[PDB]
Amino acid sequence: KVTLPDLKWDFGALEPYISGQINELHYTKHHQTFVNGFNTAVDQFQELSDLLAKEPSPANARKMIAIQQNIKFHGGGFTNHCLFWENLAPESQGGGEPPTGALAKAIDEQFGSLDELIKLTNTKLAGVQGSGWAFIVKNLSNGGKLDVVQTYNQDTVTGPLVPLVAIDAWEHAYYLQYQNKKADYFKAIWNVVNWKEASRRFD
Amino acid sequence: KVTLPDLKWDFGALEPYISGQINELHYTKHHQTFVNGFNTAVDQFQELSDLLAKEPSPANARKMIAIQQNIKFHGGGFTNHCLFWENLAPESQGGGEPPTGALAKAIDEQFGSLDELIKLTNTKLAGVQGSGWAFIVKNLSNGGKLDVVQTYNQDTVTGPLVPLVAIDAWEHAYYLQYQNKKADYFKAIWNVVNWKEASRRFDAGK
Amino acid sequence: KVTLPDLKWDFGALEPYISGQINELHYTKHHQTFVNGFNTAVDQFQELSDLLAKEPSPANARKMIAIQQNIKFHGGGFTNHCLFWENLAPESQGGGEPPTGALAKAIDEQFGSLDELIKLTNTKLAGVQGSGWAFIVKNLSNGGKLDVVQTYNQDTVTGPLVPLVAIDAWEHAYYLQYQNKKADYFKAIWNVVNWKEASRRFDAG
Amino acid sequence: KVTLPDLKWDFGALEPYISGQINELHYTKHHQTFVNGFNTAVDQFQELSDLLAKEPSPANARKMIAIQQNIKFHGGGFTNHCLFWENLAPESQGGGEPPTGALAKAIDEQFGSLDELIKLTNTKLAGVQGSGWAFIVKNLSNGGKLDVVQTYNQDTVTGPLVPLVAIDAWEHAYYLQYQNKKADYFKAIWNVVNWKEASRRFDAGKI
Ligand SMILES: [Mn+2]
Ligand SMILES: [Mn+2]
Ligand SMILES: [Mn+2]
Ligand SMILES: [Mn+2]
Repeated sequence: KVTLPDLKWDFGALEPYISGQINELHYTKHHQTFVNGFNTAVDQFQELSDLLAKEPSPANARKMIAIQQNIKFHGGGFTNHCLFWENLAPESQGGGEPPTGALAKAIDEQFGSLDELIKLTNTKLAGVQGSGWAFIVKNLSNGGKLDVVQTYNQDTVTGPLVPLVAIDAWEHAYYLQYQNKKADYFKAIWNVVNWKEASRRFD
Repeated sequence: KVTLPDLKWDFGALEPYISGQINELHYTKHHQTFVNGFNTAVDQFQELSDLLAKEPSPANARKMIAIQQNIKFHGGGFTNHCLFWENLAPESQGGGEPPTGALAKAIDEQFGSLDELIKLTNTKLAGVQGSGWAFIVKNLSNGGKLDVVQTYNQDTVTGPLVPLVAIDAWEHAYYLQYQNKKADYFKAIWNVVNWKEASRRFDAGK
Repeated sequence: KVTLPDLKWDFGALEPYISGQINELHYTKHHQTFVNGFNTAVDQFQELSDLLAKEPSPANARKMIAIQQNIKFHGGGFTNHCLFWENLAPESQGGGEPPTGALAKAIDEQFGSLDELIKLTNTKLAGVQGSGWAFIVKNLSNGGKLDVVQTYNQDTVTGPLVPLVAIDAWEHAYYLQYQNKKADYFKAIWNVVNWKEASRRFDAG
Repeated sequence: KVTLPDLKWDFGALEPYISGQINELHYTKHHQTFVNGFNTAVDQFQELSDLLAKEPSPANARKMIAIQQNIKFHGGGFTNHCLFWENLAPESQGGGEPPTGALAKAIDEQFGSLDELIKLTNTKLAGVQGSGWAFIVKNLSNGGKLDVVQTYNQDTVTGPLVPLVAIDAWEHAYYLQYQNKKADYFKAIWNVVNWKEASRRFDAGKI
């Protein structure tokens, strides 16, 4: 049974970049809905699993196939929002302060500067043509190299792709404050990105 | 724990339309690989389910998201092939004979002939731009109306769409015999399609 | 060069079901963005097509492939929003009024009633796990039968699937008013659905 | 108008790793079908582009949307197979020989050896659940780093992802010889992979 994570900060602590009103809806409604949905999907799985254990028919297997989609969507929503709240911080807690050490060295070697990496990430975020996410990741299969990937809907990065920074590009992440001006939101969010958490995930 | 279904015919019973060589590989290698993969994926999800119970973190949830792709692909392969073997028959068991009853009535009402429906399905099969399936389905949500749908890979039709005829368009279903001439296989398979089974599925709504 | 269509009503004409603030953004910002994007994508096709004619290399073919996504997305945005505005109307213009004729008869035959069809469509809209659309369509390949289909992003219905009603399930279509309660928006929109335009599409299809 | 490229080797030159029967069908039937399809899709799109120029309706835009799927699939099939033939060579033409220069340096930096890069690529290939490809790529957006990506069907790597080695995982690429034993084919193909072409692509930063 999963639960909404505690937040490290108050709803309004990321203003003016992300409003408190968005945070409260995003956290208490959207995220909570993925929590509930994920729990329901795993219960339904459990039941189907027992059922198939005693009656391993094609019909029952098809029934499981049906639930897989909800496990993926709600699991993805749950995990992605947990990641998101953890890589956000108010400036008083280090939000927007550039990373140090190994991550900073890697960013410098690959992208030239933090500014370049961020510019690339915002171009990726703008390029999500639908609902989705952008992730700065460490690829453990190619020598631990940084990349920026896009996912759609609540798809997430798994296995050898370690998420370092997750940025939400669903319209509900910004619409009440920015409406259609999503570029302004993509630009503004970096002032409250927690690069300390990014460095921790990198380690 | 699922297993390969019993076949209603021997591997060579669909000759010359589908070779015995193909049927033997298709059943004993491909379908068996789906059976194994589905069993493994389901077991792994049980394991991760307990792990998530003990420690309901985003990391463990992430792992479950990883396993669902395998449950979907292998589950889909298992179930789709089961449907497939059940809607094929040799001519001695009614393969290639036209459907009966309400299904035939539906086909006449919607397509005007069985030939129109088969032509539509073959066009759908040719249109699968990859590995996939075509299904003739009964749509339970729109008053039980017949339609033809494509899926890719091992995706299947679920919910309100009841598969009546599954046709496999993965290359392994025909390559040894027809090679690149997939149109010839799509054309030839209708001689061994079991419309008796299709009628049954139509009438049952499952 | 495609352009925004003229709306048959002012932005605030669908209240209280759809805010005028929403319609104004949805039309002037979002849809316009699809118009501009589609024009850009078609011109880029022209350019790459000449490029490919002069040098039909794998590299240039690879560029062609690259533009296809924008063609699909912006083309879809343009088309879908045109359909959308055309099947909405204020109640004063017959919004929410039930369909007549052949469409009405087919609906009764297939779904039992207009209410059952609307419920099915709302279930499909709720089922869009992401941004997307639902369409009520006439299927020309199976004898002209009605169906409800979902699409994601700006994917649309083509070929034998004639769109009769399109409903937008992207958050920008409802968020400023309904926020997370998308089900309330899905339920409310039918009060301004133009079923006469649906009937005309059905007969012409 | 695209055309079937010239091969740099005879159909039976990659035996016993890939049969002559396979290469002949793969080239003269499958790839040719992509050539024909891509030319036809491009023609049809030009036609609809003209019609749209005179009649900019949502209906015509819907027809355009329908065509672009064919442009994607056939364009992909065409490009992916051109890549494929160019990164294959018989052993006497240097197939199976390790890459040199900048590519070799990058490979040893990120993977330690060609060994592990090939192992990674084989796991990716086995992981294609349907028809598709694996590509060893140079990512131009992250400082030029190597990676291995999967695509399904005739999807291809575009933009910052530059294909260095393309391996075909469609069943027609191996079934006549290996049937269901796809891992045997993925293992065997490396004996006739042309790393000199891969190095040329890495150095050039494009195909
Ligand atoms: Mn969100
Ligand atoms: Mn099969
Ligand atoms: Mn919209
Ligand atoms: Mn191929």
